[PDB]
Amino acid sequence: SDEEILEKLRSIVSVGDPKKKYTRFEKIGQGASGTVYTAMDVATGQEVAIRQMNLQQQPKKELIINEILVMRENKNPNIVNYLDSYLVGDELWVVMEYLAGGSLTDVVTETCMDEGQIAAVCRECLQALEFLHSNQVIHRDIKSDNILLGMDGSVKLTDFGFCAQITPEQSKRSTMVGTPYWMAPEVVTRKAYGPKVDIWSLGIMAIEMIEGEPPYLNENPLRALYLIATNGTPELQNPEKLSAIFRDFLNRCLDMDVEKRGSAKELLQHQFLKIAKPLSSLTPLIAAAKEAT
Repeated sequence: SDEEILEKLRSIVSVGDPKKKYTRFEKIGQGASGTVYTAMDVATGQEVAIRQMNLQQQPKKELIINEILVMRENKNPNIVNYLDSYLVGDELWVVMEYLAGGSLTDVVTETCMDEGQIAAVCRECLQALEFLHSNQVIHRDIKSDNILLGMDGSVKLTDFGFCAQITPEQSKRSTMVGTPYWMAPEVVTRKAYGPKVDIWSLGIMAIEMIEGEPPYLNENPLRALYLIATNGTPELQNPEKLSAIFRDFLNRCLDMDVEKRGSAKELLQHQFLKIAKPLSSLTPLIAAAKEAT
């Protein structure tokens, strides 16, 4: 009930209006997710990203509550920090840290990453995934768009608007919520999938870093899903150009047999990650992609 949902949010949020705690607001995005502003914590100085939503015009408010509760209880260096929330009437404000380096999508579409840089990003993403999976959380919408970058090269996962919490019981999910092109075959074929759907998505993200886009991007989303389910593991355009260890890493992320696919815990030990360059090696690419926009 809209009423109960408001009381629930009321219990979660900090009290009052945010207009005192933040200053130089600047409007960025303005989709259906709400209006997003950059702003400055007046008390810490930290630049933040604030999403403002009008509840009565927000469809699935349970997902928003789930997102806040999950973020609040699963803080991690490789997850964009959830800072606070406020409710003013039917207006809900969610405050996140702001990363000035844009997203991984900007980097893979505007620059050419080398294997050392790719290994670094893959490692940081696997750190977030191992942590989440160890805490029974499946992100379910892993893709470059949801990987934000700091100017120093920090790599953080965001958007828990589609995550799932599992248990011994209800250890598997069925709900098709992720973005088509990055979805694991088992999500579309068969039912009941587990945490490894995020591992498959990470492999597709690695293809993005190599080729600039996930396989089948050119296709209608409806057709990509059928292809993903009927073609299985994607084929690289120029596999010979990659090192044997990177090809092995991709093969482990994109195996069809879920049992055979690597878990986050297993892949964190992969030798491909050991060739990672320092995270600051990403700064030049992030700068180039930001100006190119």
